Amino acid sequence: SGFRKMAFPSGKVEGCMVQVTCGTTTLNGLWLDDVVYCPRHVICTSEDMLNPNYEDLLIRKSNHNFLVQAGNVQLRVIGHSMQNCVLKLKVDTANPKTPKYKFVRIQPGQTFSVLACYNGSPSGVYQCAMRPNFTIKGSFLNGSCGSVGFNIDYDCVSFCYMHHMELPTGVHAGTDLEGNFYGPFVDRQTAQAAGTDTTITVNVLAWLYAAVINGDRWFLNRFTTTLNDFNLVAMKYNYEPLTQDHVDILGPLSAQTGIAVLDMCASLKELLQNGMNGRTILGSALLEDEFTPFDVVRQCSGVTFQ
Amino acid sequence: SGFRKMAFPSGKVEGCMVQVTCGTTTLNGLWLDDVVYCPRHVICTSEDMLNPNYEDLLIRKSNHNFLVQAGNVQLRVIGHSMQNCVLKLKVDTANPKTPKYKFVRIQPGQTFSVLACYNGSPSGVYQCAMRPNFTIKGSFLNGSCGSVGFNIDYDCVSFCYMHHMELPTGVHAGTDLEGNFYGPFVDRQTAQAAGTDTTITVNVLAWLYAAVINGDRWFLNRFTTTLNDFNLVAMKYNYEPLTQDHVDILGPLSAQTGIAVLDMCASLKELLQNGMNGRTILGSALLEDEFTPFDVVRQCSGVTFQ
Ligand SMILES: *[C@@](O)(c1nc2ccccc2s1)[C@H](C[C@@H]1CCCNC1=O)NC(=O)[C@@H]1Cc2ccccc2CN1C(=O)[C@@H](NC(=O)C(F)(F)F)C(C)(C)C
Ligand SMILES: *[C@@](O)(c1nc2ccccc2s1)[C@H](C[C@@H]1CCCNC1=O)NC(=O)[C@@H]1Cc2ccccc2CN1C(=O)[C@@H](NC(=O)C(F)(F)F)C(C)(C)C
Ligand code: NA
Ligand code: NA
Repeated sequence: SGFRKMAFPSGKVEGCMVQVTCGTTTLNGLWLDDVVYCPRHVICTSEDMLNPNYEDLLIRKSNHNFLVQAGNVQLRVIGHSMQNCVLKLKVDTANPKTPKYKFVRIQPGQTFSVLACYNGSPSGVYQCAMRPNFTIKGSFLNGSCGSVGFNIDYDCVSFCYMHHMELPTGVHAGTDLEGNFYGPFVDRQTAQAAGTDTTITVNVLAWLYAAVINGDRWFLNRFTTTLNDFNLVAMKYNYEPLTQDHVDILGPLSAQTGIAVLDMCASLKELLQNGMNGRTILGSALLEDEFTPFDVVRQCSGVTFQ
Repeated sequence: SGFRKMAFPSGKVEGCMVQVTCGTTTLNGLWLDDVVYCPRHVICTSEDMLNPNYEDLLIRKSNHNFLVQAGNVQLRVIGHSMQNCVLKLKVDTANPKTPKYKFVRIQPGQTFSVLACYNGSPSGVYQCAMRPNFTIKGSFLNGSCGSVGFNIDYDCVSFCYMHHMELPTGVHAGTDLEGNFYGPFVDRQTAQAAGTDTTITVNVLAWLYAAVINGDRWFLNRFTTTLNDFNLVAMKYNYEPLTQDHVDILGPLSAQTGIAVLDMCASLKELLQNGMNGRTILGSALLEDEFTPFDVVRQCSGVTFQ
């Protein structure tokens, strides 16, 4: 029993973190085989953040201008190139701790773990969702750039996020590991703002199923609803539409609890219209939307990773 | 900016997890140097859980009756002994991944990370507090016994918890790594219940400081209070007394924000008496008490570990 915001074990990623220094800027890089990946604005200086000419800044750098340290060992840079908003620094040593890995571009609504790092050293790990507005609600300080997000499946680390920017509402923006930003954001000091966010309905339903699995059932009512009638209510409360694909993805949780998805939707409708009236669900007084159906299954069935 | 329930990087502990099988029971063990630590009820059978005679059960086991596997490699057991509620299995191979480590008995109110494991394989990591009633609000399924809790300081892993039991309210009980239970609990199938819990006041204050650091300030009022008058209110709402030691431990956060502890206490008093009136603090509609002052400092200052 119990339900926690649980992150993936971080050890496979810890062995890949390095620090990259160029001039006065230091941030984190990801060392896989003989390549270090890091945000390209490691080459920027303070006066020139409004609209950096990255190609012009980089042509004045040579391999020796990049100082890469894995723990206390310097890694010699023997080549460099820019791909979208990342630098690829080729180094003279392949990381002996390189896990089996993939680069993935995740979809809004999916979750991942973040290994927050400073000066190439891990600080902590936590779980995040890719929000519908392509931001993440992270915990990042100065120096955290280049920290990565990831999922683990069996033995394979799927890297999905590299940290670049903090936006005005205290939320965060970054790229996939090919250096393409999630969302409309850019690596310049400009006016950029998160679009209006929405609530991830399929995840709220997954979490209500987690609550039932854990014995927290007070919110189940005797009614049902159609998908269309449910979505008219979801729309009013700034929830995203629920699709038939979402209903089918919730099938395993529906089968485990014996509660049809549309019956759970009827219970969620009443929570949206009436509130919780001072009660909690899984210890929260709000509806939680950063657990996917797969997250709930993993945590309520004990999925491990080699 | 941002504030998340952040766990320690788990890699140093991952390398220590093994599975222990005795008869039909399988659980997790902790492999440090040439010793594997695990809960002693790995030697129990289903019919004999009401009141096991552990000494009598163990005298009928030999080294070969314990099957210890580190990944896919069997570790030969060459000695065994019982210490309180744990078994120490001496093995023929010292763990080459043994970190610098300590065993610590933590105090109520302090936090730690849990590496939840099944069949010796890590599943996820999350942060827990030792509750005043000596339970933890974990997320544990069948097979999780022997999973450990820990803190990391610089390079040293301080192990503080090994998982044994689930109590009726869906909360958890376990031991330090010397096998002494936290709280009055025992490893038998009996009537045991968590005592009434209380809220960890110094942690709530730490979290209110985290909120201010992050720009969430609406709850700050213009008043102050004495320590005694504050504690009369805390008592009514089932908060633990705030001590002068607690006030001093909050000193760094008070200095960083410029808000005297007793002034923050005045703001907390008003939140207890009036509620939040529909507002959130750091994204929560409840007051959070599982961040210590040190946790807040770590997360809002970027402490890393080698
Ligand atoms: C990350 O650690 C980096 N810092 C630097 C410093 C100098 C050069 C390159 C880099 S990367 C840091 C992480 C931030 C820091 C604030 C606290 N929380 C975080 O997540 N990124 C950072 O400061 C980026 C880097 C960058 C790159 C190119 C142009 C401008 C900037 C500034 N920047 C921002 O995040 C800024 N936000 C925006 O401009 C906005 F997204 F449009 F809002 C800001 C510094 C937070 C205002
Ligand atoms: C842990 O994984 C173990 N399972 C077994 C099974 C056979 C032998 C030894 C062990 S250790 C398991 C973790 C639990 C399981 C339920 C779901 N969540 C968890 O955290 N521990 C476990 O089942 C313990 C082990 C034990 C040891 C000696 C006597 C009796 C038991 C049963 N037990 C309990 O946790 C039980 N709780 C209590 O008896 C109570 F604490 F008094 F409430 C119960 C099985 C949850 C009812
Ligand atoms: Na219903
Ligand atoms: Na005040």
